[PDB]
Amino acid sequence: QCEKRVFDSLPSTQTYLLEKLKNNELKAPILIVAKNQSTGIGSRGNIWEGTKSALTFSLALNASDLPKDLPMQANALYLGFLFKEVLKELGSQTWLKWPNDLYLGDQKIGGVLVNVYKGMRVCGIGVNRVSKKWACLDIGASDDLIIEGFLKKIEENLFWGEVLSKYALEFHRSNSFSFHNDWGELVSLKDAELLEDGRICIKGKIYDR
Ligand SMILES: Nc1ncnc2c1ncn2[C@@H]1O[C@H](CO[P@@](=O)(OC(=O)CCCC[C@@H]2SC[C@@H]3N[C@@H](O)N[C@@H]32)OP(=O)(O)OP(=O)(O)O)[C@@H](O)[C@H]1O
Repeated sequence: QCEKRVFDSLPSTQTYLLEKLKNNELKAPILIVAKNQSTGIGSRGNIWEGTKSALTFSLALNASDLPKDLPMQANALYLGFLFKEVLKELGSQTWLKWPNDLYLGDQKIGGVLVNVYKGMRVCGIGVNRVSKKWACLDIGASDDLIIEGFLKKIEENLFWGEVLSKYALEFHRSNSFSFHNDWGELVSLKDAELLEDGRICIKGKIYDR
């Protein structure tokens, strides 16, 4: 498998990895783990807060490492769904709320973030393990076990077509919830319908993230 670097603390594994690729100091595939993040990044430049114990890493892939039929807009959905299936095989009840959120019950415990740079895809995943502020993962699997499973699910190289069909079975759970559009405004998923490229339509309007 691919090299892993583990830091006790970084501002952000995503920022670290992106800047190393931009400077041509690393090459995909490579995996970057921070035991603690001090300036984690969510979606839309929101903060992803560090908990007492959290799983936070970023994984750089080459396009060739992903299905040929995977649209760029579906990156977070595809990698997020595989991560969730890794969690489910380890006994977790975690589910994927559209577009890229890891939920337990009806509370967010983690999220997926994909940045694209020169055809390389930088997948950043955070999941709370221990915290008094936020909900946490419902299993005890080591971080190494979760990440190894993740690398293997990616390695199975399933068509995007297959993965979305699995997710389409559970999209409906998202209908009770909402997401933030590009301008930060809450939008209900009640009437949202899934599209074959991972986007949704709500009464004739298409959304992505
Ligand atoms: N610890 C916490 N637990 C629960 N909730 C928390 C929280 N900290 C803040 N919150 C609240 O969660 C909202 C903001 O999260 P978010 O913008 O993005 C994401 O999930 C992407 C996460 C990817 C991080 C990984 S870590 C390893 C890489 N390096 C790093 O730098 N990036 C990646 O999603 P969102 O809330 O806007 O919801 P919708 O998708 O439904 O619109 C907001 O509420 C906030 O208070």
